[PDB]
Amino acid sequence: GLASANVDFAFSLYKHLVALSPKKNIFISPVSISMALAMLSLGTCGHTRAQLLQGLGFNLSETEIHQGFQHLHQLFAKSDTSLEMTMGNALFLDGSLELLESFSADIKHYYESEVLAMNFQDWATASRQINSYVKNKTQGKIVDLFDSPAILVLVNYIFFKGTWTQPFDLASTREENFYVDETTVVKVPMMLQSSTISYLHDSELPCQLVQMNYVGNGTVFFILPDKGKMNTVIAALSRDTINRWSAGLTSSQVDLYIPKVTISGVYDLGDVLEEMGIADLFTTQANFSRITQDAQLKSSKVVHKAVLQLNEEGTEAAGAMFLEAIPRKPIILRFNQPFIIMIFDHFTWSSLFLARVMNPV
Ligand SMILES: C[C@]12CCC(=O)C=C1CC[C@@H]1[C@@H]2[C@@H](O)C[C@@]2(C)[C@H]1CC[C@]2(O)C(=O)CO
Repeated sequence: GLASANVDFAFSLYKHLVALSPKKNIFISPVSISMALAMLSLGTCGHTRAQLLQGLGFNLSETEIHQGFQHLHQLFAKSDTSLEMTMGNALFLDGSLELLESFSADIKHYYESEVLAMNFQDWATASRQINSYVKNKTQGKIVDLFDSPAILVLVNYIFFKGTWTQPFDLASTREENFYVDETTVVKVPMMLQSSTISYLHDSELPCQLVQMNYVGNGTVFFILPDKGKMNTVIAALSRDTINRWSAGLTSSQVDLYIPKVTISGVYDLGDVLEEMGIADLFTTQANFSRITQDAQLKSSKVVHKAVLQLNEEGTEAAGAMFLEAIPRKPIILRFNQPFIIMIFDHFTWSSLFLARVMNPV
């Protein structure tokens, strides 16, 4: 099924990226990556198609996959007083190219994708056009997404605004030490609430964790590993671990200290995808025959960018992907050191956002 395959891709992508850049702040939107690459698969055939779908975790009909993302795209459109969420897709195309009927019909039906004309000869204008488009769609959260000129650009964006069901106490906020390294300490606004919170001191892993809900169906896990045990906890991240945590989490009195995190990241997913076995996309042997017949295309660059804001009232997260194609007693829990964030949807089981916070500033 889609829900199982998507979350397994989420953790594997996270793990591989963590290993590739071990000191960087990692904040990603796996569902964004899965939806963008699944939309791409509609334009692939042969060995490239099979390799992409298998890498995404799908047992190779294709219609089941795209109906699944159509389902997600619909449920992820919300605009209320305490909950706001949007998700979308777009295709930027040079005038020299024309999409095949079935491909453009499929991306518009299943992914509600806009197909927008573009002059790749003027890259300054082109990259300005795409950057502003993404900027507006994510409510100004994703700024300056754009690397090298390209005749086709595939885009996906996600914006999320959640409100804590248990908000942090504004008066309780103080500046605390956040210990980045053995030689690095930064000052950060540290939030505090003393509430009945779902808590688990893990006995099978060197970590302690809490679960908090947002107004609606959004939920978040904050995982604090024991000092120097970040990679032992990360390697264990799976469906079986999150299930056991969910079953283990018990209502407890917690003095919960989490910092006011404002982080961003830009990630070239080239090395990550090829580590996961998705390699044909980038080769001069790439099969992109269902996109267009006006040119044989390969992928030149795959980039993801995401931003995270945490405060006393809630969370504001946003993400964007682009693909360029060219011609072929209270328990004190203090998050004052590197920790893990997992934002999920209760309703669909979708991994919305994953984080490894090395430095909240
Ligand atoms: C593994 C699981 C069910 C099987 C599956 O294919 C996908 C997932 C990933 C997300 C998990 C989910 C369930 O376990 C319920 C979880 C933990 C959910 C995230 C939040 C959740 O809904 C709860 O926290 C339950 O209250």
